[PDB]
Amino acid sequence: APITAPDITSICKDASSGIGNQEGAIRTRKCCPPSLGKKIKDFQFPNDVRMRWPAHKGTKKQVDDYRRAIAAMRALPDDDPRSFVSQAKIHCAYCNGGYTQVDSGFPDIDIQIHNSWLFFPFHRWYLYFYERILGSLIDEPNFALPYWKWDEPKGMPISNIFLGDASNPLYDQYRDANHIEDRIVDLDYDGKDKDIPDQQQVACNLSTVYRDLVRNGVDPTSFFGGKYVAGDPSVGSVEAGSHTAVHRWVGDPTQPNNEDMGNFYSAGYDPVFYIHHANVDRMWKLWKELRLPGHVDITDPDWLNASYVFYDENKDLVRVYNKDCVNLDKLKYNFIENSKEVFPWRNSRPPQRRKSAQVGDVKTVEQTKFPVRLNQIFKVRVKRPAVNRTEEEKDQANEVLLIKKIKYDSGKFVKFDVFVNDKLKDGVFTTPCDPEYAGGFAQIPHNDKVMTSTARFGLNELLEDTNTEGEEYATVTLVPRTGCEDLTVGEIKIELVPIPK
Ligand SMILES: [Cu+2]
Ligand SMILES: [Cu+2]
Repeated sequence: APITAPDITSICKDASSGIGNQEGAIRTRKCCPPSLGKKIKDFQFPNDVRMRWPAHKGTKKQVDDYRRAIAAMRALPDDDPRSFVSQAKIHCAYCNGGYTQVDSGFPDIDIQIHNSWLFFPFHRWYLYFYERILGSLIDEPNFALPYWKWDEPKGMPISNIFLGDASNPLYDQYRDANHIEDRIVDLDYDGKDKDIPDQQQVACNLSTVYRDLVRNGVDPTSFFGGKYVAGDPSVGSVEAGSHTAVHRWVGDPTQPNNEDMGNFYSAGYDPVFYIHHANVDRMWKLWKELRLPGHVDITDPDWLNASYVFYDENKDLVRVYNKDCVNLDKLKYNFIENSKEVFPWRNSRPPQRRKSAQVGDVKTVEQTKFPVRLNQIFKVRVKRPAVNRTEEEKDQANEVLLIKKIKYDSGKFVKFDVFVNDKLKDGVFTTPCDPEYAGGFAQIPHNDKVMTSTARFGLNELLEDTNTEGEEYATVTLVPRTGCEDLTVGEIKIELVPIPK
């Protein structure tokens, strides 16, 4: 029973999900696509590779092509599926409950590609057509999108090509003014700017990438997201991590729903949105090229046969499947990489905690009455499935912390941090990217006419970094950051997950 997008031209409705303040909304909620009376045809692969370039190291030609392309797209009539507005509505229609699972036999259930394993493949198809449309608008058959390389220090700030004023096609007034001044991106943003040096921000941005691709991105479930079929799946490490941070970091916090980037329904109206996801799409490639155990593609038929519908460069309706976007070579595009051998985030594992900087009585899961609400710092000891595991055992299965049944009002942005075994003496110098930090759970608004979620955290490296591989219990600390005044956690447990081959 795979998720199947219906006739987006026939069955569609106004966006009513993920919008806290529907009144005084800067962008439209009528995200339905144009009706050209088109028949949905099956997808077919292209022929001869599009090289996507770093937005911060683009040449005059590369930048001019992109600017001229967006300008051409902005020039098209709104009724055109290939227009700037129509393309932005695509994200709104799929992320803010524009369609339903009517094709699966459930017209009362909305389709939501986010917070599931449909996250990566959908946005890949989204960019694929969005990329080919722009290329056709400027008569560039080998046109390629840039990508925001925020995993590299010099590429972390927003590229100046997007800055300027309305004369620039890549400009968007609806961005955070405090963040467009050549300032470094915060890949662990929680709604409030941190008072740290630029050196520290870059160092911890690299750590965030390492945390999302290695520490937490241990298996297909933890990386892509939870299983989602027709009829509260886990959110991926990338999706609920660096990805969400950038959206809230760029979005203008003065606007009602943090438009444009700060919300799904309006994100498409900012040109940087597609360039951000261009690098999120690249995380998928890097995640595999690491060639670490567990870093494999999805093989579940329920995922492979899942499909969406898009307008292509020829205004034709095309149905694409997830099974046909695992190989970039077949889609005929890739990313221009640096000559340097390794990636600066490749070894950005948090430093080992000194025992001399560490020092007790905390309730366990049995002694605690669930569900608990995260209106303050919450601590609890969780029984581990094993202790003193050998290098062979830790290389065969991941010890994963599971925070399940996360209930909360998804009318606004929510985030809380997760610390494990934080027994630091009270005179120690702390940093954002400390070893105790397991990561966080962040969610862009996606409410429906209180949402429930689940998080996953790897402990293989963390327990070693905190000198607690021999301890029977692990002290888990949940720290609310924003929108947790009503958040509720239903279950907490640690389990050994075998690494798939
Ligand atoms: Cu999206
Ligand atoms: Cu996004």
